[PDB]
This record gives sequence, C-alpha cells and structure tokens, in this order.
Amino acid sequence: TVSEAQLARRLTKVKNSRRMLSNKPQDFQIRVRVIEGRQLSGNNIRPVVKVHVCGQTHRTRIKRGNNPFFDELFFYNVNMTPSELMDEIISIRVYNSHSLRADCLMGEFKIDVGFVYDEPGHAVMRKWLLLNDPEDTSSGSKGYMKVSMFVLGTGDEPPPERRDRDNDSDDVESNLLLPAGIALRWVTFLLKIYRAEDIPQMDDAFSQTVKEDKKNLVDPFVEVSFAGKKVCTNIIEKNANPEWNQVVNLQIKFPSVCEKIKLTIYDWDRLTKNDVVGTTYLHLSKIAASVGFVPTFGPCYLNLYGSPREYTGFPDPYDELNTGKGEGVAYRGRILVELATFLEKTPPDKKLEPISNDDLLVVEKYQRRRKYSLSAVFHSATMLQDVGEAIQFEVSIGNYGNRFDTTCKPLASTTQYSRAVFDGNYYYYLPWAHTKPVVTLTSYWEDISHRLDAVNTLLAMAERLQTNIEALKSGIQGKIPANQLAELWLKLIDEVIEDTRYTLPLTEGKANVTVLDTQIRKLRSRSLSQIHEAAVRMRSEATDVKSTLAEIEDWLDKLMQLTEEPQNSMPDIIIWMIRGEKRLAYARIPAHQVLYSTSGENASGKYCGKTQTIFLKYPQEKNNGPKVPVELRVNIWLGLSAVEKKFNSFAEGTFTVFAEMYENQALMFGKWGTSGLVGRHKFSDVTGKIKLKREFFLPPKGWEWEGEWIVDPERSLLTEADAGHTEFTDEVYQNESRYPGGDWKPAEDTYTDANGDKAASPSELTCPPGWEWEDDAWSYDINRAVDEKGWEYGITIPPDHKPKSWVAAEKMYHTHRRRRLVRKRKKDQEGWEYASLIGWKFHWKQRSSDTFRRRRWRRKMAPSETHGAAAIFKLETPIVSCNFDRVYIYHLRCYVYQARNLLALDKDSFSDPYAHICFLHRSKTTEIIHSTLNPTWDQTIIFDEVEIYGEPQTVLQNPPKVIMELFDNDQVGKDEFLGRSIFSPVVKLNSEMDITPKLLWHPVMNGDKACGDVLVTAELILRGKDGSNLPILPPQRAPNLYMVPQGIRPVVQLTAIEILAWGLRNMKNFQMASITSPSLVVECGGERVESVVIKNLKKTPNFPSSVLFMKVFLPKEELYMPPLVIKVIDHRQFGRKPVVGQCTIERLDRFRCDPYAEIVDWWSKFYASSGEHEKCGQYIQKGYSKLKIYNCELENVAEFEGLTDFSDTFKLYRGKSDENEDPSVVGEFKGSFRIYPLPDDPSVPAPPRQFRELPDSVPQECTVRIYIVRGLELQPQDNNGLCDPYIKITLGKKVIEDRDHYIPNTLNPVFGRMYELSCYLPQEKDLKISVYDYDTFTRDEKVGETIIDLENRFLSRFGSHCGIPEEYCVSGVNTWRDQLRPTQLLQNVARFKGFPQPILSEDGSRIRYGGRDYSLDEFEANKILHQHLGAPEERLALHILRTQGLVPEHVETRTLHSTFQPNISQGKLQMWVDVFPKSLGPPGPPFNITPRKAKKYYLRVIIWNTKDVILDEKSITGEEMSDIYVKGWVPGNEENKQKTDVHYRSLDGEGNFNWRFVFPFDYLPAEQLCIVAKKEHFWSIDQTEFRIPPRLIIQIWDNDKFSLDDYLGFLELDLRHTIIPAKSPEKCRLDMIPDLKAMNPLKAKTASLFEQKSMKGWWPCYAEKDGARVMAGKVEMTLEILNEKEADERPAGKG
Ligand SMILES: CCCCCC(=O)OC[C@H](COP(=O)(O)OC[C@H](N)C(=O)O)OC(=O)CCCCC
Ligand SMILES: CCCCCC(=O)OC[C@H](COP(=O)(O)OC[C@H](N)C(=O)O)OC(=O)CCCCC
Ligand SMILES: [Ca+2]
Ligand SMILES: [Ca+2]
Ligand SMILES: [Ca+2]
Ligand SMILES: [Ca+2]
Ligand SMILES: [Ca+2]
Ligand SMILES: [Ca+2]
Ligand SMILES: [Ca+2]
Ligand SMILES: [Ca+2]
Ligand SMILES: [Ca+2]
Ligand SMILES: [Ca+2]
Repeated sequence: TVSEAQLARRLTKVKNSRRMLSNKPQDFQIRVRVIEGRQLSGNNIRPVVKVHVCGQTHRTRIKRGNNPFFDELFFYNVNMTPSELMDEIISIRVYNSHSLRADCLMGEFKIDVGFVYDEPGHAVMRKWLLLNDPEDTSSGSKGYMKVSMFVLGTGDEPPPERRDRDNDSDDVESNLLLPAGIALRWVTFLLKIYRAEDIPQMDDAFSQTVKEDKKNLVDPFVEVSFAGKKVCTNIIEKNANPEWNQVVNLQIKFPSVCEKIKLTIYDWDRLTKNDVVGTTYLHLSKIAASVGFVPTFGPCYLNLYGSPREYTGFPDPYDELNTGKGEGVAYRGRILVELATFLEKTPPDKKLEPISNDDLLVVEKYQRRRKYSLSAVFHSATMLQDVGEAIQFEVSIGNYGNRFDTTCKPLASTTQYSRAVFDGNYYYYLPWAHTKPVVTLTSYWEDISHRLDAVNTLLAMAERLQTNIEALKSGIQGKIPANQLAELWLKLIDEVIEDTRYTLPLTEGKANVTVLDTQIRKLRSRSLSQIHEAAVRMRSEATDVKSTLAEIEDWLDKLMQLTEEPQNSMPDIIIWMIRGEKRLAYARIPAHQVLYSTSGENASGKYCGKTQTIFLKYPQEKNNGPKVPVELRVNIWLGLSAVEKKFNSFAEGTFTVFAEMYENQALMFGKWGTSGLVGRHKFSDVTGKIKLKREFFLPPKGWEWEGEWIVDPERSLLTEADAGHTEFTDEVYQNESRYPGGDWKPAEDTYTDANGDKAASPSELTCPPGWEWEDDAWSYDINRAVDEKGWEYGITIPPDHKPKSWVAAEKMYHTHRRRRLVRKRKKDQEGWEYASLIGWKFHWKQRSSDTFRRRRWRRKMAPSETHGAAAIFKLETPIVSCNFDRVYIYHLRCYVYQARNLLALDKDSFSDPYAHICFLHRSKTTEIIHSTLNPTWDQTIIFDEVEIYGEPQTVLQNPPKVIMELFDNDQVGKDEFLGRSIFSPVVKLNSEMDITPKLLWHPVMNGDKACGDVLVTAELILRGKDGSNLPILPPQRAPNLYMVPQGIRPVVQLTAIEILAWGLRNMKNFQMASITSPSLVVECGGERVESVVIKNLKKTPNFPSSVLFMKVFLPKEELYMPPLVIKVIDHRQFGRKPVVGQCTIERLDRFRCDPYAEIVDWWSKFYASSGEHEKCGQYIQKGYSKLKIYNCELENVAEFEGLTDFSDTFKLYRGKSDENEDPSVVGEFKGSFRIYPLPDDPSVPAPPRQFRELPDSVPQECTVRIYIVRGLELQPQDNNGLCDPYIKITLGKKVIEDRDHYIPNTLNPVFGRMYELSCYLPQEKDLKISVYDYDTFTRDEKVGETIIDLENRFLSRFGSHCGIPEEYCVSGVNTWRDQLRPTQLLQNVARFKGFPQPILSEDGSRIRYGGRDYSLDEFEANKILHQHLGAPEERLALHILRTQGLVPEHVETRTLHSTFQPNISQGKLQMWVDVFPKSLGPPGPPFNITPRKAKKYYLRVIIWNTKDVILDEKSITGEEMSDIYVKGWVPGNEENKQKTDVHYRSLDGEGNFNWRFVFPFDYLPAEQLCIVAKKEHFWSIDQTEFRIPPRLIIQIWDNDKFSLDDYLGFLELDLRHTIIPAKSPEKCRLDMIPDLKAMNPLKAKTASLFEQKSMKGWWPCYAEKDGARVMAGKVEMTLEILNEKEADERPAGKG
C-alpha cells in the first residue's frame, strides 16, 4: 500500500539519524512557540493552548475569537538520553475555556520530538498543524495551529527566519507540517510474547525447604514500554520457564512514532518491590527498510544481560545492569517474541489477547534445539596485579556452563586453580607454559546459522575492505607514488568485485526462517547487487581515487549496517575469572565471532579456532580503568556437535586427559607402611574421603591408553624452572600477626613467596647457576597501596585463618601486616610427597616434622586416530589440557619514542611519566623523564627470547597485544595512572618481510576518553637457531639503554620556530601572590628559548620584545611533529622560579608556513536588512544602504578566521587534574607561531622573519561603544513564563548595569540602548555582556552571558574595531561613526598588507591601490547620490574597503551562554561593539538605535444596515423577534467593546443602526503589527506590551431586552488582508471568505486597509454548527482608517 511505503521511508529517515553516540547524560532544550490559530471550531469560543512536553505542561493566556493570536514561546529544559528524547512526544492540545467552568476539549495534535530533530535547520519553521479531536477523529479537523518547534542539543544553534511572508503566513495548504498524503491512520504493532527460559532465581528460597524444583523460584511477567505506555502480562507463579502466550497490541498514530520498544521481565513479589530480571530492546528501524517492508521480527529469542545470577538476600550492587543501563555481565535468560506491523482495525480495548492456537502450532518450528560443542584453549593470562589467591577461568554460554548452580550435574566447564608467578618486572602471569588448560562444555541452541553465515561473511568483507582502506590511507599519507596507489586501488576494487558476487544462504529448506529473514535477505541481495554494479561501473569509469574515497567510505558504513542482525538468538560466551570463590571479571565474546560454518572460512567467525586477545573488565566498569584485571588469550571454537569432527582442522597441539589415583602411607619405627591410616583410605581420591581403585578408570569411546600407569612426582620440577627470563627482580614478603589491640609479633610464616606458603629468609636466598646478584642488600617497596613504611594491613575473622584483602591504613581491628621486599638479579625424590599430617598439604621434600606421605599414580590417555582432537567433546572429573610438542622463540623490540598531552598528576603542573611495556609473560620499564607532560624517552625495549606457543602463522594472524601502561612517577606515595595504549606489533618470520616498522600515534586511553597519544611501534621477529637472523643492536647512550635506531626514528631537519610572545592575560594568583614578574619559555624537540622577563605585568601586560627565535631539529613528516610546550615562569625573590602555567599545542599544521610566500532612523536600516519588512514602508528606494546581519558571532564567521589572525588563543593550566579532565585555567597566553625549514649550512642565507609589522605593545585607552539592539528568544526566569530583562555589562573594574531601565514583561526585548565605557586594552579586554531578570522581592536570575575579546577587535587585520558601512555619509542618521576617514583606513590596510601607499588623483575620482586602479564609476552605478553623502574620494575609498574582506557594518547575533545549560543557547543578543582607541583621535557621532515610538491610529467603522440575519426562536411577545444589535471590537482591546442601538420590529433580519465605532490603537507600519499595553491582572508588577496583528472582530447579537443574551454570528477582518466586499447585498453570498476544512480551499480576493483607506460594501457574518458553516447574515460597513493628524482634521462622534 501507499501507507506502507511512506511508513518505511519515515523509518529509514529515522534510521539515518539513529547513529549518533548516545551519551547517558545530555542536556536538551526544546522551544515550542504557538503563533496563530485559524478556523477553530465552535461559536463565541475562548481558545487556550496547553503544550505538554516531557511531563511539563505550559499554558498560554486566554484569547477569544475563532482566529486567535498568541505569539508566546515556551521553554522545556530536560535532561535525558538523546535517543530517549526522540521517542518522547510533544502533545499540543487546544481547549475552549470558560469563566466559571472547566475547560472543554476542542482539539489535539501529537508530534514527536524526532521529526523536529531530523528536520533540516534542526527544527521546523512556522508550519501549520492539522488539529483533530482524539475521540471524534472521524468527523474531520477541528482547527489549525501555526507552530514553530525547535530542538537545541549540546552545541546546536537555531536558524534564522527568511522574510516570513513570501511562502509563509498565508495559503496554509502549502505550509502543512504533514501533507495530505500522510494519513492519520493508526499503526498497530502485534508484539507477541510466547515464553521464556533460564530465568534466574530471585526468591528467598527458605520457605521451600520446609516442604521437605529449586531453580523455579521466580514469578516472571513482561512489562513493555512503548511511547510512554506500559502494558504488563499475567503472572506465572513459581516457574522459571513461563508459558505466557499473550499478544500485546501496541498502538501509535502516524504523526507520532516511537522507535525503542523496551521489554523488561520483572519478578513479581508479594511484599517487597518487583525485582528486575533483564531488559532487551527492539529497534524498529533495524527491522525495517525502504520495495521496502514494514517492521517484522521473530519468532526469535532475545538474550537478556545484567547482574550475575547468584541470588543474594542483600541488594545486588550490579542491579543497575538489569535495567538495560550498562552492557550487562551475565546471562539472565531469554524471551521468545514476535512482531508484526498492521495499519488498520485499531483495537480500542483489547490491549491484551491470548495467542491463537495456529500461532502456537507455527511457533514450534522456531523452538527446535540443536546440540552445540564449544572448546576453549587458554593460551596466556598475563598482566595480573596480585598473587594472593588462586585464579580460575570459567567458560559459559547461556546458562550452560555455570559452575555455581550445583543443583544439576557439573559440566566440567572450568579450569583448575592456577597461582600466578612474577614476571620479573611489574606484573604477574599464570604459568601455563606448554600445557594450556582446555575447557569443554555442551549447550543447546537453535540452529540460526542461515543468519550468522551471512553476518560473518559480510563482516569479513567489511574487515578486508577496512584493511585495504587503511593501506590506501597509509599510501596517501606517506606520499607513496601514483603507480603504487593505482595498483592498490585496482586491487581494492578487484577485492570488492570478487567479494560482492557472494550469494547469501538460501532460506528454502530451513525451518528457522522468519519473515524478517526473507526481507533481510532481499535487502542484502539488493545492496550487494548495487555495490557490485557500482564497482564494475567505477572500475571502468573513474580514474581519480581521492574522489572515489568518499564513496568507498560510504560503502564501508553500508557494509557495517548490513551486518546488523536483530535476530541473533545465540547468547554471548561469557568468560569469568574466579579468584577464590568470587566472580571477579568478565568478557562477552559474541557467539557469531567464533561459530564454525561448513559453508566456508568466511562464513565462520573472525576468531573461530583462532587465539583472540580479550581484555576482561570489572562488572560495572564501562572501560578499562587504572587496573586491567587480566589480559586473556584464548582459542575459542564453537560449532554444531554433528560437525565437531571438523574441529581437527582448527586444533593445534595434542589434547591430553589424565586419570589420577592416590595411595597414602604413614611412618612408624623408621619404616613406611600402611598402618595408622585413620579417617583416610589407603586407596582414595584427591581429598582422601572417597575410596577409589586403579581399575575404576577406563577410557570412553574415542580415547585410548598411551603408555602404562606411572608414578608422577615431577610436578614440582616441570613448572617452567624459572627459565623464561634473563633479568628478574625477586620478591620476598614478610608477614606478622597480632591480637586485636595487642602488640605486633612475627608469625609462624614470617616470610612468604609466590607459592602462598612459608619460605626461606632473604639472607638465605642464593642465585641459580648462570645467575648473579646485582645488589647485595634488600630494600622495601613504596610503590604500592601501602603507607610510608611499606606496610599494608588486613583483618581475620574466624573460621578464616588468613586475610583475603589488604588496605593502606592501620586500624584497631587489623590483625595482620605485610611488607614487600625486592632485590634485582642479572643473567627426597623417591616418588612421594611428604606432610606432617594425614590429608594435609603435601610438600616436595620431607621436612623435620613430616610423618605421612602420598604419591600420584597417573596414566596418560591419548585420542584415537578414528576421532582425532574431537574426542574431547565425547567425554560427557576429567581434566583436558592441550600439550604443544615444540616451542617457538621470538624477539620483540618496542620503539617507544615520545608521548604528547599526558595528564598533569603533580602539584607543580607536570608529571614524571614512564612506561610499563608488557607483552605476554615479559615486562620491562622505560626510564622516567622528569617534569614534563610531553616526554621523549627515545628508547628501544628489547624482550629477548619470548616463548610463544602455536604455529608462527597463528601469531601472524592474531599477534599478542603489546600493552603499555603510562604512570606518573612520584617520590613519595604510589605512582598514579596516566593511561594505557594497546597496539599490535608487526610480525616477521623470515628475511623476505624485512620492511622498516613505522611509528604510529596510538591513543593513551584513561577512563573513557583519550588523554593523549604515544608515538610507538613494535616488531616481533621469529628467532631461528640463534640470533643471526635478528638485526643489529641499536646504539646505547647509556648501559642497557638502547636508542631508537635510524630507520625507525623520524628523519630530522634543521627548521626555525618563531614565537610571537605577545602577552599574558588573566594571570591568576599563584601561592596567594600576584604574577608580578612573568616570563615565557617555549620548548620543542629538547631545545628551549626564553623570552625577556616582564618587570611588571600589571603596568605592562605585553612583552618588551615580542619575537623569539630558536633553531630545532624537527621531523620532516607532519604526522611525526612533536608537541610545542609553553611554560610560564614567575621570577620572584631569593632566586625562586616556579611554573605558574603550562599548555600543550599539538595541532602544529596551522603554524607551518612558506617563508618566501516615512521618517528615517537606524531601525529603517535594521528592518530592511532583515528582509521581513520589505514592500511596506521600505526606504531602500531613496538610495540608502543596508547592514550585514550575522546569525552567529563575529568570531564564528569563517571570513574573519575567528579574529585571531594576529595572535591565537591558548589557555594555560596548573596543578593536578582530577578525574582526568582538563586542569584549572589559571591564565592565557596570546601568540602565534611560524615554523619553516632552514638550510643546513650558512652558505645559503636565512629565510626572512615572519613577524615584521608588529603594532605597539604599550597599553592604549579605548572608548568602547556597545550598541545593544534587541534580544531574541531568551530563557524565561519567572513563574509566568516571562522575563523582565535588563543589561549588566562588566568590563574590567567598571561595571555598568541598567536595572533602573529594565524592559517589563517581554521575552523578545527591544533594548536599543548605548553603554559607553573607557577601558585600557589589553588589561581590560574581557568585555562581559550579561542579561539579567529583574525581580522585585527576590534575587535576580542570569539569563545569559557572553565574552568579547576587545583586543581581538582592536588588533585584527580585518578591521573588526568598527564595521565599515556601504556608503559614506556625513549627515542624517547614517553619519560616519568611525574616527578615521575611509582614505585613512585604506592607508592603514595598504601599509598593513605590504602594498605601497595609495595616491589621490588630481580630481579625487581615482585612487591607485594594491597594484590595481579603481574608478568612481565602478561602484556608484545603480544608486542614488542623495544629499547625505560626503566626499566622493572618501566614498570610493570606502568602496575599495568593502572588497578587501574587512568586517562590514554588522549586527552579530551573539549566543547567551550560562551554567544552567553549558553549551546550549539560553537566548540570543543581536548587538555590536565598536572599539575606538584614543591614539588616532576621537570617534564620530554615534548611532541612535533608540526604538521608535508607535504612531497613533484611529480605526472607524460605521454599521448602516443588516439583512437576512437568523431570526430568534421566541421572545417575550411570542414571535420571531430577533432584536438585532451589532457589537464589535479590535482584539487586544477587549475592554473597549462598543455596541450599536437595538433595532426593533425585525422579522426578516432587517436592521438599521447608523451607529459609528471608534477604536484607537498604536501601530508600527514597518513591522506590520500593532501594540496594546495592559496589565495581566490587578496584582501584576508592571505592564506588558502585546505584539498582535491588526484585525477587527465583529459579532451579530440578539438583544433580548427582557431575556438572556443570545449569539447570532461573527465576522473577522485582518486589516492587512481585508476581503473585497460586494457592492450589493444580493451579490454577497456564502464562501467568498476563505474556507479551510469544509471544502477544497480557494484563496480570497484581499486588499490592505492601510494602503486602500476606505471603501463601502457588504460583508457576510457566519456561525458554524454540526461541522458546517451557515450564513448568519450580512452587514453593511464603510471601513476607514486614519492617522493622528487626519483624525484631528475631522472629528467623529458616537464613539
Ligand atoms: C535467610 C533468608 C531470609 C529472607 C527473609 C525475607 O523475607 O527476605 C525477603 C528479602 C529478599 O526478597 P527479595 O525478593 O527482595 O530478593 C530479591 C533480591 N533483593 C534481589 O535484588 O535480587 O530479604 C531481605 O530483604 C533481607 C534478606 C537478608 C538475608 C540475610
Ligand atoms: C503564578 C503565581 C503564583 C503565586 C505567586 C508566587 O508563588 O510567586 C512566586 C514568585 C517567585 O519569584 P520569581 O517570579 O522571581 O520566580 C523565579 C523563578 N521561580 C526562577 O526560575 O528562579 O514570586 C515570589 O516569590 C514573590 C514573593 C513576594 C512576597 C512579598
Ligand atoms: Ca523476589
Ligand atoms: Ca518473586
Ligand atoms: Ca524483591
Ligand atoms: Ca603525582
Ligand atoms: Ca610525579
Ligand atoms: Ca525571576
Ligand atoms: Ca522577573
Ligand atoms: Ca527571582
Ligand atoms: Ca433570543
Ligand atoms: Ca430576540
């Protein structure tokens, strides 16, 4: 249907804006202005409009008449998610008010905020609404509502108007918000709920143990939120697998749509609050496209994610994850839903229905389970932070694989407990080595492989395309020549051509195919055909690749939106690290990324059978913070169990399972024997409580025995033998214990190690052979979470014996203390383990007190040849571990060159950064660069002999991440976190790939924002038999300290940096003293230049010498350019020179340069330039000129470069920046830089200096004239929605406020006032202009604030100190206000631009300028030289000055910023500032911008006769006596209602009055509307000026001298669009007045009463009933209007 395609078009227009990044807090402001009502229903109504936006309802005050006018603007300040605001509704609803009764409903229109947010201009511009009654929508429209609604986000601005009458304010059929093609039909989404499964326990579970099934302790129901309405299903009592089967009939109207269906399962509770199970969403644009199709979805499961499944009686701290906020860390069950979009049948009361039985029969084919086998090979778990407890890894997909719900059979889906060992430098790692732990588990999910094959293939397409675009971007960035770019682009387009002929998998023959599957396959086929055809067109058409790069970037995002799959029913694989018995960290791998497909490798996942690197996160961290818990590399292979034999091609190594059998003995009389075993069996298990036998273990199907039963005492020796490192810092801990409140003493375990038990003293430590000590003494560590003495404290509570956590402070309840000691380094076995007690912890050697022993009696099982490595899935405790038969030796070199924009984490505004370079089980620390935020380490970090297991091609495909953690070194305390950069090294395996690695700026991520960048690269060379294939060692500037080699280091060249040290502004006090003697230091590339010291900053705010010069070596590449460092030093007594300010400038590309390169006043001028005033009282025809209205700031006009062309803006900072934001702005340095290369030898002369034409740096007194014109759409600061604004201007030490001349009760104030001050630039450059709300009995509110750099106005080359007008006048209201004549300004710009001095001709009609010649006739054409013009030479010299790109005479619209919403408009201030420095003379006469007074007007009407008025029903006399009397008034002046005398003996509508009405009113002919001033009520503080259009509403009325007043009709005349009357009453008939809703609208003949002053004719009055208009009669008028003097010329009576 036609409604289907336009709904799909609306949903795709929704789709192309649902891609902005959703900040969870975001301030928003919505301006809803109502303007004018038209054709409102009813008779003699009193219309009112109530607008409800986001729960806040505003209210315009009462008007009367069926065509009202309000012109009141409403503000809505909300704070919510930006995606949530586009689903909220704006409900503007019209009532008919009454004096003594409640308001009755008269109309309604609901439009969502989304439509006014995708609308161009970020808003809608005065569109008309189709008001309809919500319960009476079948009877047609009830009126029209001209509204203009706005959306202002953070950083957004509103657009200006454009002339407001040419296609606006009339013939409203061309100005609908929704045209006639958009129906008002309902859209009904049949959002069906079928069932749910695996819902976690949310009940107390103690009442069920009384009964003498425990997983079913939840009472779920579905709550669905959609456009604010909430529908809840029935409650299923005590069932974790509920069977709701209920349709939910969501309903919206076509004007107001909602995108985000929110499904939230809640656990119903009888007493307490309803718990949250999980929250998943439907996005309607993701399930729709535009040929196109409606939203369709399901039947498919949606997985819920949230809090961990462990039930606690206490409130779970991760319950915020259950509401959909955050990503969610654990599987919360899943719900089977369906969606269908219908457009008819609008079900009013059956919101909840049962599912029909045929739909239950259909849904069974989407519920079929398939067996899935998942394996995970844990390769390396490094970057650990503690050693206190053993670490386990659990793999679970869905509810399958949870190791805590022990009510069912455990699936053996977790590793065993591995205790980390120190890597020698900073971190820890689990010592897996050649024995990787393998986790195998079996789940059951629906076979939805027809979706995930397509998802994986299009994702592989997008990844190949992204790799080729990264190669092409490196090609264009590196200036690689054109033939290589042509070859790479041809390879790229060949990749696109070869890829996009891929056919999507067929939906035929598969039970799980939905309607959305067919529509998605059709859309994907159409998109792939379009991409393939456009690629085969462009491969033969296009030649330039930079033009096609933009289309290719669109193709990449098109491929990204093609991989979106809302029907991904496979839950994510969640890997949990369990330290002890507690959940610690999580990672969610999507199941499609590891799912195996038989359709090919592209249809399989990206990391299917490959060792991916994942960083775990803490359960409520949005990003990685100071501590990453563990970096985990794991080879995850998920697949169907029917094709699990294909796992053999992905498996590496040999999988190995061990049977274990334990025999115990004891010692008496010097001989070991079987006596004395009490409580533990002779043959038993690992715990000794369960008796086992050697014959109890037999291999299952697919396994076989390898070897014989052997003793295994070699577990102690084979734990890597500490041979993986050459430099190692050993660590020995010390432990003490005490009573609570007692004295400290050493414990029985006085010294511990990484084994978690007792060890030898530090004096007894000896090096192994091949090792030696670096230092002969130990030392304690301060760089941890400890106090100044290196001690941390813990508390023990029984029955626990040892602490589980430590803190840095000592309390009276702490019973343990621990200290870490470090020392650096360079370069029996009878088959039994012995312990002191039976069933105790056995040790590798017999101690003095050991009297019991045991041994391990184990046999190896190998997989058979008939099964391969797939036998690990057929075991279903067994332990499966993959053993690698060989090791590969690598060699990693990290070239850490420099860093930029690091955080200031010291009190002296800098840091001491160093880098922990970590790569698997190896780590090394770079040196510390002191007192900088932009270090240059210039260092190479070499990890010789790194053992990485697996084939070298798997390390080529998925290299391990090199993770660098930057830290601010502190001499005391703990070193603070700067950030973390994660990047991959380039991999080399032989000599044919020996290209030089390229340094790249990788981000230093702290929190969720990039706190700087680091220039670093790495390479990982595969070592052969020895180090011969490795490259040579880099040169050393220090022992064991390698320099970055010549190939990797950027090539430096000699280049000059010129610094314009102009001056310092707003220097705040440092150490409670003013900055009296500052200086500037500019450092770049290790070489600094220092300016002269200012003797007094208050007396002279500018440096005496403004030019600085330094020769530095900087890289030739613009990417490799180091940051520019500015430090402001303060010179104080006793030689003290602290740093009081610092800024980092990294965007140095803007600094590179080629060194060899009827009455007329000002409001007539203002209204003519706006364009809304024209062709009505215009003054352009007299030959005058206009001005340039800027819709933004003058510093936001791109023609003037932000007015920083002389010297830019750099804020200075100081001190530690908490919560990784920018530090406090304690000053400002003003200056600019010019960087240009230099010759290497002095034989070539130096390039010329770039700063030669500097102005004088002394302070100058300036006369600042601030002309403030008007304010536009200010934020209301009163309870009535209005404001009483005035102007408060602060300028240095002079503050001028105008509270005595405030403008009462306006949101659009006409200020029109001058505020002249004298300020000394640049000490008082901070011109702050603020608007303030007057309040009589309470505090004032700040409407807005803006800052103008007056020194930018003074010192710019664009002449922004005074805007040049288009004409040079010497009289009138357009008199030249600048101090300097246009000849002098032309001379100034000529000597500024390097042009020679301009020459006046012998007659003044030519001036030579800038190598060209100018004539008077070139600019004076098509203009009238009236009497106010000045000299012709100054005229043409001003005419030259307009073509120079200077600032014209302007009224800039400055944004009013406030702290209430920081980067959002709180109003606007049309104004301008002229700066007049006193050095070049006094300025001219100022402009008079005083607002013009409204001239008096007298409207006179005369009512001659009436005809065919509706007769009365029954009077006192008992006839058809309609006592006709005619009353009429100008609206706005309802207190001046005038009525005629009562006519009598009327039985046919005939009346005779000859009674005259007079209404005076104040009018502006320019703005074409009038003002009436009256108070709001008797207790209002001041009068309000109402700006309404001129019109005249006159109603026929039945007198009823002895009865009640009865209405007859009404008639309206807009005085600018007065309809042409008929010359005779019989020619007057119905519907020459405009009709808008009853029949197909036609424009009426109109003429202005102001232009055509008087005419006589007949006008029809009408009344409306039953939705139709009837003729209520005719009235004879002579409508005349006069001004004041014409009214005084001829007085009139009877009024
Ligand atoms: C022995 C248990 C007696 C339990 C007796 C009892 O009446 O418990 C009711 C509640 C738990 O019930 P909820 O449905 O709120 O749990 C839902 C859960 N809060 C959630 O957010 O998931 O317990 C407490 O408030 C305090 C329990 C303190 C238990 C020490
Ligand atoms: C609708 C009328 C209700 C009845 C009157 C009523 O409650 O008025 C409230 C206002 C609040 O003052 P503002 O108008 O500045 O509101 C400021 C604004 N809220 C803001 O955003 O800051 O006036 C007083 O309190 C004056 C008390 C004088 C006592 C002598
Ligand atoms: Ca509960
Ligand atoms: Ca419950
Ligand atoms: Ca509860
Ligand atoms: Ca610090
Ligand atoms: Ca420090
Ligand atoms: Ca106020
Ligand atoms: Ca006020
Ligand atoms: Ca107030
Ligand atoms: Ca009557
Ligand atoms: Ca009557």
